[PDB]
Amino acid sequence: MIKLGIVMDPIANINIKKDSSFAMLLEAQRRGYELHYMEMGDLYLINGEARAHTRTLNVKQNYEEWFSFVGEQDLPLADLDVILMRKDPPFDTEFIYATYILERAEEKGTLIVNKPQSLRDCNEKLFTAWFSDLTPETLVTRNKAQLKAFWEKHSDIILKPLDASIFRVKEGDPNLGVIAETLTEHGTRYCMAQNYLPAIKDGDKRVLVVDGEPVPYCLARGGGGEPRPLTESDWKIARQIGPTLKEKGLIFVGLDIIGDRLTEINVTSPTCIREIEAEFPVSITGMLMDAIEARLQQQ
Repeated sequence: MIKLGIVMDPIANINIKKDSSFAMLLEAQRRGYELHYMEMGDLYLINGEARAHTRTLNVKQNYEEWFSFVGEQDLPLADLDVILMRKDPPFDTEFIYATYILERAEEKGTLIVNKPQSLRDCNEKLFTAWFSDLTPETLVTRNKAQLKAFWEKHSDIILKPLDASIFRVKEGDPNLGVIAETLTEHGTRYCMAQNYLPAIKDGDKRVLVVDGEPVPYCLARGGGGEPRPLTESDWKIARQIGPTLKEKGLIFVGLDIIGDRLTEINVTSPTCIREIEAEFPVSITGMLMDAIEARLQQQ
């Protein structure tokens, strides 16, 4: 049938209660796919060939034993029909080099759920530089003198590292200096600066997109988790980003919407699946897998 691999962080350590990857696995299993489990380190490249040491995976909703290995083989990634890259950030050289490996398989027919080139191209933070009109005032620099001006120009702003650890730098803030100095490491690393949107008060909204189609229910993070229907402005945004997602082969994405402003695009390991699923008649995992099987046919 379909032989789907997954590349992820130790299954031994996920929490099956909130883990979105695991939600996928349950769904593919239910559909009668054969599952192959890999880790960064199982990925190898021998003379131009992507190969891996996989384990055959059986997952089950069981807190005492959610997974089990039922086989193990070394093979060509090109044997798998689809591989889900579900590695948690940060985006390091290690992730980038892995995308080169996943990409050799792809050239030999495997489908990579998020396309490898696409993962290099779309920084989680910097992709938003291509969606100017939908995001907040954003500055990306190494110069303290620029952060400071930005701050003078906006009074209240968000400071963050490109690779949460967000600094809210308000009027009266005695520390911009040290922050700049800290985040850019004495001006040798780039850092992002952004004006603050008090709208996060109303919650930090996480919206999912499956092959360009926004899931109609989102997750707000404004004190606790609270799913809800997409606002008229959620459609609007997702609606505008969507086409680019589909064509860049970014088949499963998370959007971080703060108010009516797009703050970030999660292309690596977007989550929040189980949260919405509990509360609404929606199978996000089923959409995804629907999207996979169909891509699988076209190509």
